Amino acid sequence: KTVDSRIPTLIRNGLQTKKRSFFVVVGDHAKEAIVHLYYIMSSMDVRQNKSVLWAYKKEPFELFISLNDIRYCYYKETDKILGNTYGMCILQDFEAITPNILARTIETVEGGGLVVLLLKGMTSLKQLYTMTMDVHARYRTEAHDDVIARFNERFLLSLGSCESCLVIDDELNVLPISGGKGVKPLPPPDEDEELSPAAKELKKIKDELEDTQPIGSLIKLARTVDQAKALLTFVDAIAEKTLRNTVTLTAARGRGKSAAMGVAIAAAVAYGYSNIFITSPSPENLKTLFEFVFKGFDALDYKDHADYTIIQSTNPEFNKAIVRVNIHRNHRQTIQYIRPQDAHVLGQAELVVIDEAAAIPLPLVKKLMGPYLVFMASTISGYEGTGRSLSLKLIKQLREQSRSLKEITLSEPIRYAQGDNVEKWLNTLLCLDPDPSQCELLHVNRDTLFSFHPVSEKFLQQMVALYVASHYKNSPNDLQLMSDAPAHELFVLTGPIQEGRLPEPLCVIQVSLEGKISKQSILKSLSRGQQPAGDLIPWLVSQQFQDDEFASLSGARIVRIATNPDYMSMGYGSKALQLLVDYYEGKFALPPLFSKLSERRPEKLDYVGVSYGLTQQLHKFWKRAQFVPVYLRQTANDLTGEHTCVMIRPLQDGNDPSWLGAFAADFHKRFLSLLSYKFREFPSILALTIEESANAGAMLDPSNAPTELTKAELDQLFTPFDHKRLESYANGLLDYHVVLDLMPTIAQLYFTGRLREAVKLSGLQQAILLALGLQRKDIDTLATELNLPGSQVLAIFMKIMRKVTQHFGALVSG
Amino acid sequence: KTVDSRIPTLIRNGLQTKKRSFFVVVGDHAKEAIVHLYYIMSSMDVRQNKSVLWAYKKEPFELFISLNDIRYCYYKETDKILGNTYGMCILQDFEAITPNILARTIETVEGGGLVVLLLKGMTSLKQLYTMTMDVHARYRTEAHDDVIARFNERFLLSLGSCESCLVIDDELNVLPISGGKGVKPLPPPDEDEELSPAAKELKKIKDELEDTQPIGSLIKLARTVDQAKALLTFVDAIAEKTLRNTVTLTAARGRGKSAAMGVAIAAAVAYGYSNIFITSPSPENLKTLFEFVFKGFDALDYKDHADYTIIQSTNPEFNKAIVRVNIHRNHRQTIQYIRPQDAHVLGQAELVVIDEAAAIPLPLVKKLMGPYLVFMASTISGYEGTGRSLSLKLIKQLREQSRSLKEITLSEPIRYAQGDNVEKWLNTLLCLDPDPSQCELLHVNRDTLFSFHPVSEKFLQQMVALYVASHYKNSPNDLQLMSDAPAHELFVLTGPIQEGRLPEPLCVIQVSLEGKISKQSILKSLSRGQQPAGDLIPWLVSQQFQDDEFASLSGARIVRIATNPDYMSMGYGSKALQLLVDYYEGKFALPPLFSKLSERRPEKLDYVGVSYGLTQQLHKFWKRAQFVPVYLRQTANDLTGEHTCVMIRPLQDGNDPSWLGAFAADFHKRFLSLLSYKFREFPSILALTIEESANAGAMLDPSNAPTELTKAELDQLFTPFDHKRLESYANGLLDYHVVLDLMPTIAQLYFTGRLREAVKLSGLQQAILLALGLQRKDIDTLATELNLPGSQVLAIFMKIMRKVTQHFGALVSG
Ligand SMILES: CC(C)(COP(=O)(O)OP(=O)(O)OC[C@H]1O[C@@H](n2cnc3c(N)ncnc32)[C@@H](O)[C@@H]1OP(=O)(O)O)[C@@H](O)C(=O)NCCC(=O)NCCSCC(=O)Nc1ccn([C@@H]2O[C@H](CO)[C@H](O)[C@@H]2O)c(=O)n1
Ligand SMILES: CC(C)(COP(=O)(O)OP(=O)(O)OC[C@H]1O[C@@H](n2cnc3c(N)ncnc32)[C@@H](O)[C@@H]1OP(=O)(O)O)[C@@H](O)C(=O)NCCC(=O)NCCSCC(=O)Nc1ccn([C@@H]2O[C@H](CO)[C@H](O)[C@@H]2O)c(=O)n1
Ligand SMILES: Nc1ncnc2c1ncn2[C@@H]1O[C@H](COP(=O)(O)OP(=O)(O)O)[C@@H](O)[C@H]1O
Ligand SMILES: Nc1ncnc2c1ncn2[C@@H]1O[C@H](COP(=O)(O)OP(=O)(O)O)[C@@H](O)[C@H]1O
Ligand SMILES: [Mg+2]
Ligand SMILES: [Mg+2]
Repeated sequence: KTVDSRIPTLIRNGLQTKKRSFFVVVGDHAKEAIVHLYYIMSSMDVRQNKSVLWAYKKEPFELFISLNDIRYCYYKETDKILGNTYGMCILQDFEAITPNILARTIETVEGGGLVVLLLKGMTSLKQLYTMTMDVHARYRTEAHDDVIARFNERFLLSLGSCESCLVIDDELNVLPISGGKGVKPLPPPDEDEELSPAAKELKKIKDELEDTQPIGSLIKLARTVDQAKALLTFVDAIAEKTLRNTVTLTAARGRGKSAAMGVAIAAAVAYGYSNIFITSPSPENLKTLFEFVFKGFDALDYKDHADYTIIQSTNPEFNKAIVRVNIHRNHRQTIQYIRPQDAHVLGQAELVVIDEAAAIPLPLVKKLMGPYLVFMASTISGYEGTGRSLSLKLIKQLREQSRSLKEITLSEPIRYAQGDNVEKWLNTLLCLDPDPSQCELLHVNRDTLFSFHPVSEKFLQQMVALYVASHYKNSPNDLQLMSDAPAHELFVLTGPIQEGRLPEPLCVIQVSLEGKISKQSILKSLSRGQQPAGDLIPWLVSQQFQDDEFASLSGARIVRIATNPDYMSMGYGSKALQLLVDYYEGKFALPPLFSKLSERRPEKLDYVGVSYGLTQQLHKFWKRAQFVPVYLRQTANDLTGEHTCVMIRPLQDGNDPSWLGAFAADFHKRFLSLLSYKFREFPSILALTIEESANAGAMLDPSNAPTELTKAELDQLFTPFDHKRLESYANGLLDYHVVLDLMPTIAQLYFTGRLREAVKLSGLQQAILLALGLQRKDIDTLATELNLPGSQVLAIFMKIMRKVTQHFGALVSG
Repeated sequence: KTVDSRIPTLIRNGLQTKKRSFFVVVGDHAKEAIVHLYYIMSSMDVRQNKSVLWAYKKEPFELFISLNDIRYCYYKETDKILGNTYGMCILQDFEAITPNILARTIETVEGGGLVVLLLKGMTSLKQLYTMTMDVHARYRTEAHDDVIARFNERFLLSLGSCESCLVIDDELNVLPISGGKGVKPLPPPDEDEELSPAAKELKKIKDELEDTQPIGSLIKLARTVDQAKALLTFVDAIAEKTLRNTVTLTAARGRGKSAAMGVAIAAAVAYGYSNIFITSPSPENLKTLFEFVFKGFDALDYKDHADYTIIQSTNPEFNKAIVRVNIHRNHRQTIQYIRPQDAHVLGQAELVVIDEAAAIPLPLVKKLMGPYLVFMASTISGYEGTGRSLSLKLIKQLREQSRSLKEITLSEPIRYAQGDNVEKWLNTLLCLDPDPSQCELLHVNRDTLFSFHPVSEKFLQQMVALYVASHYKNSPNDLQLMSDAPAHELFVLTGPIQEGRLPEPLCVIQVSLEGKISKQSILKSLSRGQQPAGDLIPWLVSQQFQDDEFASLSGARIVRIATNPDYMSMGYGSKALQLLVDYYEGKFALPPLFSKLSERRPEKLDYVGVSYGLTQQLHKFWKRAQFVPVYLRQTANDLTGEHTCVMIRPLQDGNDPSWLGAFAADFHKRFLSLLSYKFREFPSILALTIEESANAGAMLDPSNAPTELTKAELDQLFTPFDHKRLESYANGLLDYHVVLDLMPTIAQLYFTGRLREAVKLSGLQQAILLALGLQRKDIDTLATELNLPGSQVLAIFMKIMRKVTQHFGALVSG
């Protein structure tokens, strides 16, 4: 009955220092352990006894659940507990706790609380090393069905590296694996006269401005010194009543940026501001901002339903998303929430607050800048953070624009004390925090990369920090995908290195093997709507082209490829791609972490393919490596604003590249017609490059060569009066509005190869002809895009039409 | 040397009563007459000696011009003197004074002034009856070259009907033609104690609110009692601080609506309003509104460059047009000018002022209404007024919408006393102020219609009041065009009437004869860019179709046709049109004003044509009368927002209607391709009706009948994989985004007649197919236009594609 003395000792130390505690329970009676832990935690303190959070998948204790406020949440509903604070968190089903769930469920516990994780009944702790998960179902494919678990090995291996983690059994017995069995009791403090220096500084900052309003009443809301300084900077910018200011605030997750900006909004309202606009990537990012706006209003003695009213958008799915707040104390004032694409409504703005400015595409932010006062906040680390390259681009653009720019930072968290052990363990576990010709490609073994060896861990952090430097929002589920995928392989590009020194990864490539689908399943899928969706390239070309022979081949999909942000644009990605291609072409004739390519026999593959969001810079890189386009989605992505593009390369050695020419020619014929449906927005050059690349890739089939245009076929397209109209226009005797129904036919004649060899056009003429004929654009829209006067775009368009007319006349007369 | 006593008597009476005087000078030394008149006018009064305005075309007096402020203006620059006030106006060149110039140059003279008109040296006053004008050059054509002047006859005949008009010679001698030779001197008044009742009422209204602010200081700006009441209503609406009000103000031209609204804007600014928006058809309508806004600011003790700043749009042509005003007294306030199509920026508005609301198309006004406070002003009579039908529609819609609506009116002018004689004469001269089967068409003689006989004048006013009832802005130049055109004819539709009673005009038709152009001139024009532009239908079809045989025919153009607004939609316009057509088909086997059709032999004409702005209601009326479309402009009209459409009917009796089938078929082939260029905006039904009408009119040529589609031609359009994709979509195994490049081909196949007889489609299916295939519209845009859910529009579109697929399969297999 005597409880081990280390449990209350650790709980008391956490309560004294205001830091969390981690407990892992193994057995079939975890209810008693949780009850005992809660009793021990509650019997020591009274200021920290908040609600208890419980998270699960689908499914004394009886008295315990009937005495405390328990919020029950599903693993899929964890987005609803955002912004709360709990005194205890419980996770029940170990089988389905993805890293995304784990990051969210733990950050909502204040200092001094308990984090309890429940494990199913076991006899030995080694059965988790390969236990099946609820996510492995999506991993399995027809070709590959055996999946080896590696995340759960690292999860138990990392428990011994935490100094605040205790692992106990049903009978409350400490286990050797626990990394906090050496904790000694802390000396009892005396705070009767002793006070922390930070507390004294905070009290002094609050007191020196008590006699001033409204800042004196508002400053009583801050909890950290950095929060107080950020509020001081915001209020100093606001009260200056000059709209030539900009403040950018960057910090980790949980430092207090949203609350600070919310209180600054109330200060701005109290200072006489009328037009206030708030933008964010998602309306779920403003939940605490709009709470602290109302907290500031309450601290300013405003009354509800008499001084302000709240307008809430009930109709869409986000019912709780506030959209508008009206204030009628002295004169009418409003606070409006808009989308980042609605920059045309900011003509009369006075204050625009951009929450999560790093996760917004840069041109949208560039268009949201005006001649007024701007507040920006961004996340640089922690869960859902932004890659360093995007942040560097954002701050570089802001510095280029400058108007006064002031940058501030926050360090100390709010819910728990700085230097918390559980936060450090979580950041570690999820990784949340030479001449090119001389480089060499290597294969990284995944059995030892996830073995928690110090060298392997040091390399894994470097690779993950490499491949997430361009994400808009860091996601820790890709770590589990990389670890537990059955067919994924990792390749790293290193320079010349010596023995005993780990090479620094210049580039990293992740590849997946796809293909080899039985024709019975392809026929079943092509005759119905169901699709396993295990693969991406086999299952898309078959549906788009209604073909049954492509999905039976073998190929590789490049899931991810990323180089060092400091080493970009110097030739390493191309070298790594070429080396991988040569490896798969048979050009090279505790296991060690690094294996040379010459020591392993490659696979026999027919093609290699990639899927990415279309951009000119990325398309040029992929086209230089001999990739040809096959697909281009019509609906743009909401998170970025780009269309998915698929490219395939026929890398097979000594085989006929004819099955790909048909696909390329079909795509080329579809793109010309589809330029009017949702591809009207594309810049002319971007569509021109895709058309040129598809036409060049369609030449892999010699039967796809174009044929000339004869007089007999021409007479079936243009009547003699059409010829007369074209001739009159070419001589300058007609307006260009008259000969405008003939543009699609001439464009289709030129861009399909019939007229290509007869008349030659430059790049600018090709772009103008493509736009006018296939995208149906106006002359004034063309003038803006090309940065040329409108009266000059027509001058070069009359030269396209007086070269075609001569050929038509020679063909008809001859 | 002794001046006639009637001149100073009339001048003194005008000065006493505050009314203008009209003088006409004939001779070669009008300088001395003008000098004497100015001296006589100035020697009596001192409070009215303002600047002298001089208007001319191209080209003691020496001392006279060097002592007074004279503003010299050109006849083409009369738009620059808008809003001013002068004490004397002079018109020099009688040869080019169009009615539009005459209306503008006279309204800017305050009461008590002089209006002097100069006439060239003459021996008899009868030479003006047929004197050539500077406008007659545009009237002459190749076919008709003799023009008879009639406006100058009426101008001299109406001078004798004015009681304030004197006609004098070089030696200052009164002429019998003068209509004010019987004026007797007025008794000398005594205003030492006597005051006008209106002046007493105005003083009382000003005084009873002196102690209140800011209305007490602002009310000192009004000049009439009606202006004061309008300002009181505006300020009462503003100070209520409830945004559920609307005030509509209607009056003649010169009553004080713009100034009243300008002062109300200053009151709103002083009452704490932040967002204020001003819209108008043209930025030249706000010249006095923005002047009185600044006058109110000055009366409110605001200081320039310290309390407000003015932002002016220098870059466009309208440099003087103010676009934005910023106020920073207590908190930032602004006043913005927007275009009527910019209703999307009014999300945060508090006061929207719509000047000249009748001249704006009704849907724009309907979209400018919001949940805020609206001020409207409109012109109902006088120069540049709006027809009564448009105003009735506007007020009926406003009453339907209602929110509180309050309507006010102004009667008494500002610059001159009410009951002015010159204003009455100007309004008179320029006309600024049964079963259908039993009706009969008549021809109106223009030699007696403009002879100033009382009966002829009474009928002319009734006709002009008929044909201007739908104009957005009344223009008095059309009166001169109707009077002096060499080939124009007027027809009126009257019911059964008795002798001695003038019939009431139910409908009026104006026709012009066009055609008969020598082929030499047509060849010269078609081989260059120059065009006489005398005709409209011959000179447009020849250029659009590059044809040389149409312009040599003979035809009639219906310039105007309008019925009684109270008798609309009851069958009179159709009856008049049919009777005119039968008259021109040879179906009928001081001169009197009315001539029966049976008494005159018609002309031999091949076609009849009309040009109008496209609308569904007008297109249906014209199509019912067997008219076929030939042209449709691509650029919309700025004043209305509609595209010009041309329709022609082959009315010739017993001739081949084959020259028109070619034009109709060419237009039908151009419209299908041009639906993507600027006709994407058209509603589906409106384009469908035009396509159906053009296809039906193209059948006048039997060689234009369509042919069936054969398997050989089908195999040259769709590959077997395209057939497989279409079949898969028809069975519900594909997304509609996949088979979307095939839509233009199917639409062109169906709407050109190849597939029309094989597969039958209803009206809704035809509209959806036309939109999706030829206009490239989205599904969500289609759902809004058709007032149907988006998920139901697709359900009926999958029925179009499973009828075409079966025919294609039968054609291929068979
Ligand atoms: C290209 C690169 C790897 C090596 O390039 P290098 O450094 O090695 O440059 P190199 O010397 O070889 O040649 C010089 C030439 O490269 C060009 N170039 C030069 N600098 C840049 C630059 N900074 N950026 C771009 N191109 C550049 C060119 O400008 C220059 O032309 P030029 O000189 O010859 O003038 C390296 O740039 C890089 O990190 N690129 C970005 C990271 C990445 O992974 N790229 C490969 C992507 S595919 C797998 C993949 O992930 N697909 C996706 C993507 C999104 N999504 C969804 O979208 C959402 C998120 O978005 C959502 O989350 C979801 O994810 C998805 O589902 N699947
Ligand atoms: C149609 C009408 C005469 C006789 O029609 P009826 O009274 O007779 O009606 P009816 O019994 O015969 O048959 C019933 C059928 O008529 C229809 N219908 C019934 N009510 C209405 C209605 N209220 N309006 C419309 N259609 C209606 C239908 O709805 C119904 O179909 P439904 O039942 O069988 O259901 C008589 O409506 C009317 O005033 N329409 C307007 C005045 C006018 O002149 N119209 C002829 C125009 S061409 C010459 C001309 O001027 N061209 C231009 C025009 C503009 N511009 C430039 O644009 C600027 C200005 O905009 C710029 O200033 C410049 O001017 C230009 O340069 N040259
Ligand atoms: N001044 C404050 N007073 C009380 N609670 C606060 C204060 N500032 C932050 N918090 C709490 O701490 C959390 C901070 O999260 P937040 O600062 O919104 O994240 P981010 O760093 O992304 O802005 C909030 O959930 C809020 O409940
Ligand atoms: N209260 C006033 N004080 C002085 N002048 C005025 C006043 N109201 C109007 N006016 C003069 O009379 C003219 C009235 O024209 P306006 O009222 O703008 O025409 P509308 O009737 O179309 O609004 C203006 O040119 C202005 O100079
Ligand atoms: Mg935030
Ligand atoms: Mg006006």
